[PDB]
Amino acid sequence: SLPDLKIEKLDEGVYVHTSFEEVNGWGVVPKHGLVVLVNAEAYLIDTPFTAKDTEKLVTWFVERGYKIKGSISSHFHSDSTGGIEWLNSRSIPTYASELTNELLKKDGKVQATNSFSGVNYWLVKNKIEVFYPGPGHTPDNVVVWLPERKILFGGCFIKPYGLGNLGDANIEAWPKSAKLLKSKYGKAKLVVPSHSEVGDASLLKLTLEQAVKGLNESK
Ligand SMILES: O=C(O)[C@H]1CS[C@@H]2CS[C@@H](CS)N12
Ligand SMILES: O=C(O)[C@H]1CS[C@@H]2CS[C@@H](CS)N12
Ligand SMILES: [Zn+2]
Ligand SMILES: [Zn+2]
Repeated sequence: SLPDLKIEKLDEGVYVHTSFEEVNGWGVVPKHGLVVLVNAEAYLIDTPFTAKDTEKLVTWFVERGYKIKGSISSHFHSDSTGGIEWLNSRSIPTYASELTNELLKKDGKVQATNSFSGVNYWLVKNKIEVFYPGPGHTPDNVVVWLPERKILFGGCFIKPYGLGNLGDANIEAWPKSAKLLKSKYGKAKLVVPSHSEVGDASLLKLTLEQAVKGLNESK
């Protein structure tokens, strides 16, 4: 059977949640997201694959005295949005970019209740920032920046050992978007990818290199 949901401290007021799903043609896929604590309030950065793991994640932090103020999804794939329907049914505010919500809608999936558009957005002013580097892994991928800890959640945009599933990717744009990502957050202390281990700012370098190499290889 599949591994249980994992919750691990990464830094002060910052936890990594890891959930697991069997995906056809991929085998068992790990997915990392974060839980960010601001005072006594918690923010989900990406939901687990399932409502079950989302519920478990929420209860773990609620049982420890944290109010769940919201979740934000970094792109539309279920690995980031799987728990939105369950969160909505609990009246926990869900966030996604306008484009992410359009893509959820187009696929007949439940949308987040709050949307944002533009290159930058503060989910929490001075604490949790959202940034759109451009198309890459998907047209809508965004990253999440924690300035106080210098932690960058790169999600499925960060792909140091190969680009992974290209079904919705924009291979033409990814090098440019990754370049933009590298400049803005080159000083990242920690970078958290969706499907591999936490690294440092070099993960931005490797992603850029992998993207460049993928576009060339496609020609
Ligand atoms: O709101 C929507 O876009 C569609 C897709 S998923 C969401 C909940 S059930 C369905 C209307 S019956 N509905
Ligand atoms: O993120 C990706 O590129 C691939 C690698 S593991 C998982 C299988 S399909 C896609 C959903 S985010 N994803
Ligand atoms: Zn994805
Ligand atoms: Zn992914």
